[PDB]
Amino acid sequence: ATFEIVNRCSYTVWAAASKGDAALDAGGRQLNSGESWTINVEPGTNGGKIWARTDCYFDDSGSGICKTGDCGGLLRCKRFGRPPTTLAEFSLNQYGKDYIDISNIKGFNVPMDFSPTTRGCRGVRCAADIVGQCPAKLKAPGGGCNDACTVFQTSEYCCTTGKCGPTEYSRFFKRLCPDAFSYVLDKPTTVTCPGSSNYRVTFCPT
Repeated sequence: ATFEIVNRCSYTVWAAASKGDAALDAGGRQLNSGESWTINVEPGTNGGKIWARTDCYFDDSGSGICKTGDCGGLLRCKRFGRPPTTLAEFSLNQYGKDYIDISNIKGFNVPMDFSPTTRGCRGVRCAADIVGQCPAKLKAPGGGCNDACTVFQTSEYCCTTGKCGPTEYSRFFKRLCPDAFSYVLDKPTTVTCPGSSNYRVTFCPT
């Protein structure tokens, strides 16, 4: 499957793509404002994520640091990134269907649209100014708006027992972005697309 990753933000982002134990495609790249990066993701990929990283410094070897979404100091991510990260999540060719969503479970850094470029399903977006409106206790110094599990590490926020409810913090994310997951047991906002669809992820869609 083809994903085109487009940076419409006015600032540089460093896109990342991983399935947690391996890179997808090259795993990461710098995107200046307006640049597009096209990746190929193997059919059958389960548990893939794409995200943006901000305020990164990398040396010639591709080693460095980012203020949001750092994936162990690497330009080319093999593992998932450090919160806060708005996430585009997908599982492809799962019994004939692809499943896509946007999640705020690991916080929010950059607004995002995640849409098919082929026919037969809808896209999803979270484009509100979550960073500007972020509750004081969830604001990340480096930038972004952390989820409450990251900040407080309680069973209730992290849904450790598999039983948890919405919280004042989850409802903040949900009010601003209803079509994104706000906590682990949120009513699913997953979209079902035809198997082998192609997609575009746009940072700063609006």
